[PDB]
Amino acid sequence: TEVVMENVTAFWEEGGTPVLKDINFKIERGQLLAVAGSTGAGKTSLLMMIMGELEPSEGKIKHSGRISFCSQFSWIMPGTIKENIIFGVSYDEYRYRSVIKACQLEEDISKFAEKDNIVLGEGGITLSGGQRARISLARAVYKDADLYLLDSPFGYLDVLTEKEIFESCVCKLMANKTRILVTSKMEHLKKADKILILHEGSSYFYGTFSELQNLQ
Ligand SMILES: Nc1ncnc2c1ncn2[C@H]1C[C@H](O)[C@@H](COP(=O)(O)OP(=O)(O)OP(=O)(O)O)O1
Ligand SMILES: [Mg+2]
Repeated sequence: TEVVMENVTAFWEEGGTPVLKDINFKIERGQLLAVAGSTGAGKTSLLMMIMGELEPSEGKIKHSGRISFCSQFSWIMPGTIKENIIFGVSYDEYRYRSVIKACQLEEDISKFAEKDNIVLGEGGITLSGGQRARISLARAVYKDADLYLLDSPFGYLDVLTEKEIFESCVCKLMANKTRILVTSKMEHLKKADKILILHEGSSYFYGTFSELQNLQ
């Protein structure tokens, strides 16, 4: 198993209400967990616990190895688009091209005379929200890691572009990788190995899409 939570309860503040309550799941190496639920349900907090920023008050957690985290808030640092995507990681042409293709950024980049050397975050180019999200996703996917934590990475994308990048990036390019994707979209839950739906800190549902089907 790559990630386990067993009976996990946690608090951001002593004597507050728990942000996560008796949470249980298991991800095997290479699987995809979809994490869903309304705003404030505790999804990002769950990722924060995996990254060691929040410790459990009850329960046990297992995870090992390097993490790559894609925030739900996309961000750019001053530098070229290539520098923003590799972001201090060693460069490989094939790997870089595979990521930007999977994130549909080849189309955007091809339109600039400077191509991958277009400068971001320095007042010149103003990127759309969807561009900034795809760049932030590409950065997280380019990093080599054992566990990918993708927190609602499809911000500002139309539903078809989201579907295409979910398939090309999360399902195909990252097929061998252990992935936790915070998402509410039906196809993402359907293709996930496991689904965890949170509501106000609690496990609303945990299982497979097919199991949820059989309750209807
Ligand atoms: N660093 C933090 N410190 C204190 N409280 C936090 C912190 N982060 C989140 N919270 C609080 C806010 C919320 O009351 C609760 C759950 O927040 P969070 O896990 O960010 O929800 P979420 O990620 O499911 O919502 P959203 O879909 O809007 O991103 O925890
Ligand atoms: Mg969040």
